[PDB]
Amino acid sequence: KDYDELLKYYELYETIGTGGFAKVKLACHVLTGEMVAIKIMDKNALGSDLPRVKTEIDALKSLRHQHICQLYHVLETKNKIFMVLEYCPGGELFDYIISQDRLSEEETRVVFRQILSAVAYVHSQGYAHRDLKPENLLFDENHKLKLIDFGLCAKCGSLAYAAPELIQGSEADVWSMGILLYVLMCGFLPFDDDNVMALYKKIMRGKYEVPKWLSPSSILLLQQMLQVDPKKRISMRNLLNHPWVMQDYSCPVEWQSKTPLTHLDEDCVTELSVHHRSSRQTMEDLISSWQYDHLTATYLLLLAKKARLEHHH
Ligand SMILES: CC(=O)c1cnc2ccc(-c3cc(Cl)c(O)c(Cl)c3)nc2c1N[C@H]1CC[C@H](CN(C)C)CC1
Repeated sequence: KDYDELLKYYELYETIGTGGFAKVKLACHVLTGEMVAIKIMDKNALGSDLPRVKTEIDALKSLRHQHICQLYHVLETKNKIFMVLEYCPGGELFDYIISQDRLSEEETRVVFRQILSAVAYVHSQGYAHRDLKPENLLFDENHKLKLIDFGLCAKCGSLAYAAPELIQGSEADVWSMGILLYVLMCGFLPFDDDNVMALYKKIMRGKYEVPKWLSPSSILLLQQMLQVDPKKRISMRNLLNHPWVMQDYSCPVEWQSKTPLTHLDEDCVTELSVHHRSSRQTMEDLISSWQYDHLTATYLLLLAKKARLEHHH
């Protein structure tokens, strides 16, 4: 059905979630045996939103990072688009916050530093996410955060998280992270309403309830981030070494990628070459074209698998 080219490389399991655009399916890469998440999108249903998909894809191909969900493979058929992705079995941050009611300040800070690491890195590559919220943050197996959903990425998004300058890009991501921070620590939104007009007025007004359990430090950070005028809003630079962010850390936030593809792994390349019937030298030329085809998927999946084993050795 144009699924059958995909079934060459993967065997599909159950649907794990949906979004406006896409169905997400658990899958297994047959050759490596690695679990993956596959994002299936119908081009005909996408309709006039198709360019956002091509923005999403080009962005994910340019980002490689510990807190950004890795893309392994992009397949296009007549009707569908498939994105093969890192499987994050922990689910959304949103569900976690709800299971705890709210997070302790100390725990908020662990989460927040990983968000900041990912977000500062996204910016260092010239993007703005524009849809930061805890539905778009996932825990992988190690309980580490991965940022997802780059469809509104720019080189928009939910209203409750949207910056006032945007409802009428670096500064805007700071506003949304400000909203995130409120939710982690409080368990509800600073601006909420059943009426969008009422909600809009609350956002522009910029006044929210400050609960008793918050620290003065965190309160101040909130007001620095939740400045309505982007000019007065705190910059990313200063967020990265902010005193609250560093409380009880000798390490300010390391946003740089710990996972560049500096050079090719011998074990992985060797393994690839045997299956592919080519020498390691030939295979090294092939991999470096980086087409996010099946060769790319298999190399990256093999690398992901090696890294996992090496952590228990
Ligand atoms: C539920 C689960 O356990 C799980 C496990 N592993 C994953 C691995 C990658 C992606 C993924 C999803 C989207 Cl929509 C992306 O754009 C990207 Cl880049 C990755 N999602 C999941 C994943 N996501 C589900 C499916 C629905 C999606 C929901 N809304 C868009 C809010 C997010 C939650």
